[PDB]
Amino acid sequence: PISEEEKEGLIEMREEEKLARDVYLTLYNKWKLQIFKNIAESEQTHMDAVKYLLEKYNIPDPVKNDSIGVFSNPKFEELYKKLVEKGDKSEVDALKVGATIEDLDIADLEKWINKTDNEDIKFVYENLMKGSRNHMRAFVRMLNNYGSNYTPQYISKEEYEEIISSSTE
Amino acid sequence: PISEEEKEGLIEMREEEKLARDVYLTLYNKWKLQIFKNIAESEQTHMDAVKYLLEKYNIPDPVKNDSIGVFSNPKFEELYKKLVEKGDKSEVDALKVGATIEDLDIADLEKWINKTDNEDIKFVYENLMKGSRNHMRAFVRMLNNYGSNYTPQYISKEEYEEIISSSTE
Ligand SMILES: [Mn+2]
Ligand SMILES: [Mn+2]
Ligand SMILES: [Mn+2]
Ligand SMILES: [Mn+2]
Repeated sequence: PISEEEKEGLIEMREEEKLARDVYLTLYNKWKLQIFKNIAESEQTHMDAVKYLLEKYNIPDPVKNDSIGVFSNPKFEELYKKLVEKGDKSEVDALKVGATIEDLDIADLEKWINKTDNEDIKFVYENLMKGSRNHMRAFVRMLNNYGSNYTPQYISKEEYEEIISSSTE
Repeated sequence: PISEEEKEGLIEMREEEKLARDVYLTLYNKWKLQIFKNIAESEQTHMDAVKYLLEKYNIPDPVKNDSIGVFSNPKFEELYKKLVEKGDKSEVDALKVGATIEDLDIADLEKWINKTDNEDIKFVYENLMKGSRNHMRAFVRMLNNYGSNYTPQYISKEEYEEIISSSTE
């Protein structure tokens, strides 16, 4: 059976995937870099994956309004606003924000992964995490094309180096 | 030729139609009342009409990001946020917000209409205004079905009474 702590996790990650989807849709509409469109689609997939677990356990969905920018947990509302403002400044700032979101997601997925023994919850979280590593590699390579790079904020320097020095999974 | 004042008008109204489109899309996603979907479509039409004038005179479009909730003029950013927060409380509050937006739009269209002699600008503004009267009648009738009604905020009491006591145009 699912624990209250495990429920709290799925609730947070349901909106964390939405944060990434929403920022990326917003930055695509701004800068029309295909990367944002492509990855926003992948985030929609991830949102769906978490929703399927929510439904499986009949947990109330925090997403009561699918509209871009709308969140139940204000942690994500504040992150949405701060990150779109940053990302509006330049193509490089928007790509840095992509890398930032993925950085936070990988750190948060690690957090929740380490609090559960449920194999169906782990498979989804591991798959989400593999996705976020792929996204991080894609955003950084793009920052490289602009003559830029990324400094990690949430995961360790060492984890960041392992991600970017390997090819996409 | 177009005046700087006339340009300022089209710039404001381009984002004012977006405000209505965006709040209505957001409230539809919340409450799934068809009225919001239907009228949001009409606002997309109105947005397009203003854009066609912007392009005709090669005025820079204030809409640099079509994403819901994004505005160049912060008057509309603040209105977007305040109105979605209000509209999230209940179906009746959301319908009151529809009526409010239309109220403001009719008042603002009257303002700009009275500052121009350009027939192509007037035709569009008159057509927009006829649209907003239709929308206001639809939102109020819906509030009536909920046992509610609307108090005008921007247009006069007398103008509000003329609108709602006539049938849709
Ligand atoms: Mn994801
Ligand atoms: Mn991602
Ligand atoms: Mn309109
Ligand atoms: Mn309207």
